[PDB]
Amino acid sequence: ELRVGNRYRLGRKIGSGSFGDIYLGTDIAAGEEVAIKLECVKTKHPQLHIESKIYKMMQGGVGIPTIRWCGAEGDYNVMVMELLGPSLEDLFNFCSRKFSLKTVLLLADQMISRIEYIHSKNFIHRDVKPDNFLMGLGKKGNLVYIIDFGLAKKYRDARTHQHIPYRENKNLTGTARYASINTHLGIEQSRRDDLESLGYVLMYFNLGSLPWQGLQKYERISEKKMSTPIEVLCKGYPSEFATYLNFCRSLRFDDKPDYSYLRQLFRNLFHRQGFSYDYVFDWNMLK
Ligand SMILES: Nc1nc(N)c2nc(-c3cccc(Cl)c3)c(N)nc2n1
Ligand SMILES: [Zn+2]
Repeated sequence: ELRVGNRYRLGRKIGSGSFGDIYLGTDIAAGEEVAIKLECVKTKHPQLHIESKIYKMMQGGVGIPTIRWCGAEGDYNVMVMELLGPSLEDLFNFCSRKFSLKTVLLLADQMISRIEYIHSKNFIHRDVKPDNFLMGLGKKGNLVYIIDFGLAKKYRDARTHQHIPYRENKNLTGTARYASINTHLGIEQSRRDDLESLGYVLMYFNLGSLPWQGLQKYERISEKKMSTPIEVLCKGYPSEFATYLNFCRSLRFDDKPDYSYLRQLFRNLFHRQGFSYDYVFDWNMLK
């Protein structure tokens, strides 16, 4: 019965982050559950405080989790955040690893907006993937949150807006399955690459699986990914998915994406399909 100082008592492991795991906590003062991350103070390169600072900078944005506390306690740096609902990977598995197009579109609208918002705060996420999007609880059950800023990087100076310099020979950060082509080529990640990754996430949700799943391991995914044309990958699915991916791959390193354009592609498709904008996801139809 490990206790994070007075305030919180730790519970089971619930998650796996880019640096360190996530535990269920109880706030003793509140009669309330929370999510807790721990870092040994002796860690060679501490990042827990650094990551909390990002969350705090972002606070108030739609779909950004709130940090309850960040501090040192005994031999650990601790981050406590508000508890959220399941990740989209978790939900994918409950929905037979296939989402309806309606669900995909409702998600793609929110997810594009979260990536826009982070970019508005001068950061890129760099690990866009299903596991890093979580649904809210209660009244926020309809809301998609983005999480985990452990691989996040500032892409421009906050005052001047000077963009980070172009570089090559970078080792890959984030999941290779959803990595952009340029990431596989060693190019420094920029705003383009968050969006491209999301496009593979979206097709992943459409397909159940990507062609580069389940095949030096890197060189293999990179090959298959570069060897599959977007036309091929998206075949049988509305052209918008391929238009999305093409647009992202066209963007130059420091280019600002047109987020509206990409949201509009999907809004218009949504309209042509006659779906209700009621935020009824596939998992809400489960019973
Ligand atoms: N159900 C739930 N709630 C959360 N709030 C949560 N949070 C994270 C996360 C990621 C990075 C940093 C921190 Cl503190 C938490 C995670 N991996 N899983 C989570 N699962
Ligand atoms: Zn701190």
